This record gives sequence, structure tokens and C-alpha cells, in this order.
Amino acid sequence: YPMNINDALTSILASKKYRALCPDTVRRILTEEWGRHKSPKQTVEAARTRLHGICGAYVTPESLKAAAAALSAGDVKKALSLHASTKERLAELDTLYDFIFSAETPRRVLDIACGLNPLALYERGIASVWGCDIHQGLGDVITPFAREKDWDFTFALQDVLCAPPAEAGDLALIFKLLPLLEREQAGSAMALLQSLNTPRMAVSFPTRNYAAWFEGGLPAEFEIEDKKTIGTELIYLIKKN
Ligand SMILES: Nc1ncnc2c1ncn2[C@@H]1O[C@H](CSCC[C@H](N)C(=O)O)[C@@H](O)[C@H]1O
Repeated sequence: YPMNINDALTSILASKKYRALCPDTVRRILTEEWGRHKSPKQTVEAARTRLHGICGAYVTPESLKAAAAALSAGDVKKALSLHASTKERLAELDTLYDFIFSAETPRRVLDIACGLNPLALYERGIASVWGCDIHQGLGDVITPFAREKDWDFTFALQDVLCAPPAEAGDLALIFKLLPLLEREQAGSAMALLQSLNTPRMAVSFPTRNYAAWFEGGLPAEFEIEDKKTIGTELIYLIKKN
């Protein structure tokens, strides 16, 4: 059994469950867990438990295959319905993007922890999208479709707790991400916002204390321009000064 981080990393990445995960994520979690000074066996188990939570319930290999099939048939809505977070968004999708884009439709969007949401941006006619996430299966769904459509979408397999997004754009989307980052590393959510090379951002939280947390913690160089509940998301439009 794995008795060090390197061997544990190899083991986890070889598993059917975790093979599509960003290797940096696996190493980050293993290294943090190793620092708790438990046995190698307990440490690897603790790491797997965390990775299970990080992978979550958003997609499966079969749902990803079905999303690809949907895209091949031109059924973008069906593909969107096959990631749990976009499925939640479906009913009010155009209301949401109408709200975000009311003043201006951006040329280039950075979609941070993108899930399958870039497919919605395609349908909104966004010219250029860069999305990052830690599950390569997401890129494996979106990228072949983007190439078929001559659409300027790029996917990065990137853990934002390992390295900040380096790209630049007109608008960053940070949907349903800040809470999970904060739970995992205190202070990381606002640090992510401070790192983004966009003049404006749209940040969302699940909703029917996130509002209080966000409004109380948003660094002074940002201004909240609007705030609205649309479907089961609370959305803030912010500008960086
Ligand atoms: N450290 C990390 N770096 C990058 N992405 C991460 C991450 N931890 C979790 N994620 C990703 O965060 C996403 C949360 S679900 C939200 C997906 C998308 N933003 C949407 O709203 O539709 C998942 O796709 C998950 O894989």
C-alpha cells in the first residue's frame, strides 16, 4: 500500500473513480492530509474522502458520455441538463444571462470552475471563453463541440487553489464556487476574486448566510453594482476599481 505522497498520488490517479481529476488537486489534498501526522493508511483514506467530496455528485462517466451524445445531436439543453449545477440553472437560464449581460455582452468570458456552463455561453453567442476546472471530463465534453462549431473555447485543467487563473477577459463568472473554496481554505474565496484579470465579475451562490458573508467580506477595491435572486441562485455583479 502507498506509504508516501507520490505513491498515493499514483494509486489514486490510476483508480477508475479519480483518474480524470487534476493531478495537482490530488497532490494538494494528499500533502495537506499528510501534514496531520496520521498513519499513511489513515491519511490516504482521509484524502480519498476529501476527493470524493470535491468530485461530488455533479456528473458521472455515463452522464458525460450522454452529454457528448446530446451535443453530437445538437441538443445543447440536454447536455446542460447533464451537469447538476447547470441543470439547476436551466429553468431561468436566459433570465440569468439577460441580467448579467444587460449593460453589455462581453467578448471574452473567464468561467472559473466552469462545469458545463460554457455550453450556455455558446448559446448566448459569446465569442471567446476560457474555462477552468479540475475534472477533465468537462473539457472532454465541451472541446469537441467547440471545435466542430469553430467556437473559441479553451479549457484548462487547473485547480485555482494551486495557481490563480492567469488569463484575461471582459468578465469572469464565479458561479457556485466561493463557498466550497472558503470551506477548504479560509480566505481563499476573496483571494481568488482579487487575482482575476477582468474588470467585472458575476458571482453566484445557491439560495432560496452567503449574502452577509459576501457583502461583509468583499475587499474594498470591488464595488457591488447589482444583486438579484434568479431561480435558486443569488447573483452579484461586481466591478473592480
Ligand atoms: N479547487 C478547485 N479549482 C477549480 N475548480 C474546482 C475546485 N474545486 C471544485 N471545483 C469545481 O467547482 C465546480 C462547482 S459546481 C459549479 C459549476 C459551474 N460554475 C456552474 O455554476 O454551473 C465543479 O465543477 C468542481 O469540479
